[PDB]
Amino acid sequence: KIYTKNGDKGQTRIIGQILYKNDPRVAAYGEVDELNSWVGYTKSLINSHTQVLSNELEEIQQLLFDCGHDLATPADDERHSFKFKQEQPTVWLEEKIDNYTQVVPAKFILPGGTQLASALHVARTITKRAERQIVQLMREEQINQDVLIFINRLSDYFFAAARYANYLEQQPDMLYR
Amino acid sequence: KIYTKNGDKGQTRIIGQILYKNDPRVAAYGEVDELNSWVGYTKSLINSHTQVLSNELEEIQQLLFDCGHDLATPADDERHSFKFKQEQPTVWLEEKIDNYTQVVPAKFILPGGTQLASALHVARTITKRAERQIVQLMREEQINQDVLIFINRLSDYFFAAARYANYLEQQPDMLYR
Amino acid sequence: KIYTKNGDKGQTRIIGQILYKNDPRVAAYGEVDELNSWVGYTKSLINSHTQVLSNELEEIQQLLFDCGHDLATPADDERHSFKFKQEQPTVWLEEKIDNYTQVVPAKFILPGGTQLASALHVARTITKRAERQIVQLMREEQINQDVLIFINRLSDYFFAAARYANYLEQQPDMLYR
Ligand SMILES: Nc1ncnc2c1ncn2[C@@H]1O[C@H](COP(=O)(O)OP(=O)(O)OP(=O)(O)O)[C@@H](O)[C@H]1O
Ligand SMILES: Nc1ncnc2c1ncn2[C@@H]1O[C@H](COP(=O)(O)OP(=O)(O)OP(=O)(O)O)[C@@H](O)[C@H]1O
Ligand SMILES: Nc1ncnc2c1ncn2[C@@H]1O[C@H](COP(=O)(O)OP(=O)(O)OP(=O)(O)O)[C@@H](O)[C@H]1O
Ligand SMILES: [Mg+2]
Ligand SMILES: [Mg+2]
Ligand SMILES: [Mg+2]
Ligand SMILES: [Mg+2]
Ligand SMILES: [Mg+2]
Ligand SMILES: [Mg+2]
Repeated sequence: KIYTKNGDKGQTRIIGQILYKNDPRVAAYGEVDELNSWVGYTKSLINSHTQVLSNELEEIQQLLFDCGHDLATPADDERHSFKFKQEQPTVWLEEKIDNYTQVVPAKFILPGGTQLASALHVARTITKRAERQIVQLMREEQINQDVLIFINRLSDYFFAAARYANYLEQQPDMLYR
Repeated sequence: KIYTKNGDKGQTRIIGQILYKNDPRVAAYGEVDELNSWVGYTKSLINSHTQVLSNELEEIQQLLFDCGHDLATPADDERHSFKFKQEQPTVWLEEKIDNYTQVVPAKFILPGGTQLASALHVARTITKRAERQIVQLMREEQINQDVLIFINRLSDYFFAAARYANYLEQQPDMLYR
Repeated sequence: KIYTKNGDKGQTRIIGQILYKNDPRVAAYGEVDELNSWVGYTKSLINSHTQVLSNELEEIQQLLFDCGHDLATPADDERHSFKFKQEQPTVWLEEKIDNYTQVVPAKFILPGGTQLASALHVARTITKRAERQIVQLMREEQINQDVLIFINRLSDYFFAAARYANYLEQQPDMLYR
């Protein structure tokens, strides 16, 4: 049974230590879970016009699992150790950003356009929400700061990705009048 | 007029007592509202392949209204009384979990796949978000603990439901590499 | 480069002043961003049956940019000044509410129905979430109270809009049994 009932009183285990479910840690690992499921949702909207975006989103979902793992791990835990390193993943998001920025037409942009592009804009803001929550934790506990670097860059990726999605289906970006 | 303007100063009534809208109670009843509307959204994605899931999601929406009612009710309120009982509803979610678990192929799963399945994964994480917020309240006030038992089981249902949705449209679950 | 890396340590600038990203202000401007991207998502679901709703949603996105601007502006800032006025925008939402209320069939309604209507119900609850967060800020800092009046009315609009969306595609509202 996937349901243990150990949580019915509002408490839960992390990597290693029973916390309340409103604990800033659980919230951080939790928002990254919501973001990941949203990314999965965004990916399912992919069609024949926007099919190139499929792999990288699948990749980001794997990266996000690692992020949630480390976030669920206390920094002083003797038995359990940070597994996420920001360098390769973040550099990789930076190339896609530069690539998508040069492709698209160079006022402030409002989030919307194609269904996929709008969903990419949604992921941009859910990324930020998870990030605020990761900073709330960082402020009370030691975290893998690598997670924070990557997440920060990730919302930028999403913006870049959104504009590109609009581009792939001949759709102008929504601009603030 | 559905707009009274009584709220324009950031205050609102609950069952019974004027609270601030950022009050942990309002937040709890509020996240359950967001979850319910998300469930409604998920249900609207149902097609001919996934049509069996329609009734139970509609049912969950009724269950969630009862949950939000009790959450909006102070435990010491003389005039107003808890209406949600977890036993029948939660047992019913447990049978669907066991049924969906035995049907599907038995690594950690990443949220995604069909549009409906991904949307079910989204509801799984929104359920948890509302749950964290229900624990935040539980920690300062007396709540219907029955609500918390059900909500906890509900995110488990959603996981089970998501895998099944992927199954109904011949789609393998996304797995952590 | 759209990525400055100035934020990788969890801090960010507002209008004018470096804050933490979990700062109640950033959260307020942030939830309004998420709501706006959600509105954009809702708009992308528009088809031939529901095409009249397109302009007003685009309009709301512009209104929401102004709201986030003012929310990101300290009230005592000498160089920077509130740009959102609730009167015209809010009156305009009130006419659409009265118009949509008279059109639709006059029990409590559960959020769901057509895909667009359900997505409008989602925006109704995301509006409220951003509103709770705007009250959390209002409680510690001076805000443009005009923003709060409009946002409050905006969730009411969304309810009205949702019922209308269901109406435009011959779909009965989901009712609490
Ligand atoms: N409401 C929540 N929000 C975010 N993360 C959670 C929440 N509840 C649990 N988790 C985390 O995700 C993991 C898997 O979730 P699970 O539902 O199994 O937790 P639980 O409530 O403790 O267990 P159970 O549902 O069996 O009682 C948990 O170990 C915990 O770290
Ligand atoms: N921002 C919010 N988030 C979550 N729940 C809310 C919020 N505002 C109100 N509610 C709850 O939902 C009920 C219905 O919402 P409603 O918008 O009518 O509240 P209000 O703001 O007090 O009224 P009005 O919009 O007429 O000024 C309220 O009685 C309150 O309990
Ligand atoms: N996590 C967040 N949630 C909500 N709002 C944010 C967040 N991070 C930044 N903002 C706001 O939106 C603006 C644009 O976002 P941006 O990502 O450029 O911020 P940053 O993290 O400071 O910069 P960078 O990503 O270049 O390091 C910022 O100036 C800030 O006011
Ligand atoms: Mg479980
Ligand atoms: Mg940033
Ligand atoms: Mg109202
Ligand atoms: Mg649980
Ligand atoms: Mg940036
Ligand atoms: Mg209101």
